[PDB]
Amino acid sequence: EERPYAYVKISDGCGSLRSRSIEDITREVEDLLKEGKKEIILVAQDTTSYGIDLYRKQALPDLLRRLNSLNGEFWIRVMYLHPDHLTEEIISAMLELDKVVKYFDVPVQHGSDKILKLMGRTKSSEELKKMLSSIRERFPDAVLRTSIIVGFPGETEEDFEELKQFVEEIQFDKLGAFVYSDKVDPEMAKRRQEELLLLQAEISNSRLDRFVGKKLKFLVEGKEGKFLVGRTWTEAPEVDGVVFVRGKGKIGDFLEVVIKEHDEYDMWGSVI
Repeated sequence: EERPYAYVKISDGCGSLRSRSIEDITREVEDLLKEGKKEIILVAQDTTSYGIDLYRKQALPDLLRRLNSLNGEFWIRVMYLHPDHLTEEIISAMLELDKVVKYFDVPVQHGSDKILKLMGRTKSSEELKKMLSSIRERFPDAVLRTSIIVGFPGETEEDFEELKQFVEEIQFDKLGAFVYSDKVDPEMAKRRQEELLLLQAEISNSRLDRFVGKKLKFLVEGKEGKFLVGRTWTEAPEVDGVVFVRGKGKIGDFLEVVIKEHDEYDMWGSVI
């Protein structure tokens, strides 16, 4: 197709966890770069679990290093990270490798230790926060993307309160809020959902502000009249926002753009 990006399934297990070899995934990506792809998106149920069944260890670091060394200017984006398995080896590799975009897709589900334990999550809110802050400390512009579930059976005003300061302390760039489904009523669950989103809107906008008037790499994906449509490294395809830039360019090309304004998580800028 004419899309400048491609999804690469590094494993399809969880069914039994089955990882493809580093060499097989590498050859697939090489072929993709040969056909002009500029963004490689690594996917799986849990990308941080890659290699466990084949190399007897989390080989995501090794995989990224191999892909990073492939020839050319392109992006490597990882998605579906599981916080309980996001090791320092992975974080460091992602922050170290120049072609890996500092985009961290890690849904934490909640911020209350009580609810987290009830959901089966291992790491505690304090640990999650230390991990996330650690990333931001090494790379201030790091995009942190997560998903939250409000309305979980047993969620009390106290739990939701802990969640709010949790999201306030981390300052995620992107965060989705969903309501539980199959001990808590849906009435207050709605207020909590809109409150979480209401609070996050502030945070998401604040994060986007520090990008205004700044130079970012832009991947062209389409052309609509006098506008170029595409994404800056901070945006995954389809699930995030879009960037509108006025200027000349062809699909699949990397351009330098300066964001002038944003709205509803979408951005508007110009080619520089």
